[PDB]
Amino acid sequence: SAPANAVAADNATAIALKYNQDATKSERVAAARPGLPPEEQHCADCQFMQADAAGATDEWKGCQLFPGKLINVNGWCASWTLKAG
Ligand code: SF4
Repeated sequence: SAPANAVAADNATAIALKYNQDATKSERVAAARPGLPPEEQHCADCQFMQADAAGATDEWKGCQLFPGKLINVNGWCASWTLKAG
């Protein structure tokens, strides 16, 4: 079951960010962002990802651009940025 504080596909911010719970279904390939091949981009290795957010699970983390909510560790958004930190 997905947390109640999970980002909905129909969420304004989600639509603006072009975020999708399942990265294999995102347009990450067409976006082609620097860092690594799109085929390998997902929330899991994103700079903005935070296993800080409360209620975070193994499949669900917090996201700096999504305060108060949780994203799918296997999701993706047009804002992806290779994790260094
Ligand atoms: S910015 Fe990163 S962690 Fe947040 S939703 Fe987009 S890809 Fe996932």
